[PDB]
Amino acid sequence: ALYLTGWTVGSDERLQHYVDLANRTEINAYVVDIKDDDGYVGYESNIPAVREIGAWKSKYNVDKVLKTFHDNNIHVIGRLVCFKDPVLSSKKPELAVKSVNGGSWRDNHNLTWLDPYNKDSWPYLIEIAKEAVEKGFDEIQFDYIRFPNKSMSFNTGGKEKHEIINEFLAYAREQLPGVVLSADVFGIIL
Amino acid sequence: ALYLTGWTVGSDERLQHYVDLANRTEINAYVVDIKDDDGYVGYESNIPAVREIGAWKSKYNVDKVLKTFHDNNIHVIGRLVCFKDPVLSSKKPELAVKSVNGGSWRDNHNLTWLDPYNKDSWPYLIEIAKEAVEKGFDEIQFDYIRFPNKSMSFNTGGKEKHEIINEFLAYAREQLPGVVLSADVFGIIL
Repeated sequence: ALYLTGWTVGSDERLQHYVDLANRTEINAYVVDIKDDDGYVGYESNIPAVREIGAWKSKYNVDKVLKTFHDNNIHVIGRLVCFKDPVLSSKKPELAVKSVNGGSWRDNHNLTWLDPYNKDSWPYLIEIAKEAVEKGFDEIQFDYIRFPNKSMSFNTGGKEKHEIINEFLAYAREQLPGVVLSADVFGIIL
Repeated sequence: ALYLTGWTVGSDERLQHYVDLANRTEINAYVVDIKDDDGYVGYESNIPAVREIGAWKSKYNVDKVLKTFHDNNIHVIGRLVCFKDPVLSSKKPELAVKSVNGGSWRDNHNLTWLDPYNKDSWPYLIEIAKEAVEKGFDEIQFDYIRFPNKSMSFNTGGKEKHEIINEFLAYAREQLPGVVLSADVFGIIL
C-alpha cells in the first residue's frame, strides 16, 4: 500500500500513525526498508560482514516495528536494495563496478556501485535477507537488481547483463527456501 | 499501491472514497483491473477479437475513472491477467491447455487456462494492453504469467516453462515501447 523508510518506522509517533491508518482503512500491508540505497541495514545487524564494515544504522528497532505491525494483522514486506550499494562497494572495492580508466567507477553523485558479475557480493546480500526473515519480515522485495546507467568495464564470464541478474535471483531463490520473494522482471527485461 | 477491482471503481461512491483516501494520505497510486481472472476486460473494449467472443463487461467507465484519478494526481496501474483466462481458452479452444487424456485441461474449479506455449494468444493479450495504454493507464502490471499448478499436455518446441514465459515478456516489451511495464519475477523463478 505504502512504502515506509526505516527512519519513518523508527518514530513512535509515525509508527502509531501507520498502524491507525491500516486499522481504519483497506491498507493491510506496508513495504519497510531493510537496506535502502544508502547501503546501510536500517536496524542493528548481527551479521559479521555487516558489522565489520559498519553497514548498519539504528534507523529503527526491528523487533518492536515487526511486533507492532503483526499485532495489528499488517503484512510487512522488507525492501532490500541490491547492487546500488555505495557502502559495501567502497569498503570492499574489489566488489565495485570498475572504470575503463582503472579503479572504481563513480556515478554522477560520486557513488560506487556493486558489480553484479562479482559473485562474492551475493552471499552478503542474501545473508541480509536471511536475517530479515529470521527477525520476522513476511516477504523480501529485491530492488536495484541492475547495473548502473561507455566508461564501465566488466569481466562477464560470457554472460549477458540480464543472464547474470537472473543467476543472482536463482541464487536468492535457492538460498531462501520457503520465503516469499518478489522483484520486478522489467528491471531485468529492458 | 492498493488493489481495486473494476466493480469497485465502477461505483461512484467507492471511486470518490478512494480519491478522498489518496488526497488525505500518503497513497498516490492504485492498481485497477483491466482484465481480472474471470477473463473479461472490465470496460467496454473496441478490440475486434475481444468483442467477437464477448470478453468484456461494463464493470466501470474507464475514461471517467482514469480522468478522476488523474485530476487528483493518482498514478493508475492497470492489472492485466495473462494466462488464467477461462473465456479466451474456452471460446477459442485451440489456445487452451490440453489434457493428457483428452480435450482441454480443467483446474479444480472447472476452468480452462491459456497455454503459454501457444503464441497465438500473445497478440490478444498485448492488444488489450495497448488499448489500456491508449485509454490512459500509467503502467501495465502483468499477473498470472505462469502455467497452472501429471495431467497437462504441451508441445514445448524444446523450450522450458520459464523460457517460454520470458519469451512472452520479451514480446510484450517489444510490442509496448515506452510503456511502464511491471511483473513479478518470482512468479517465474521457482
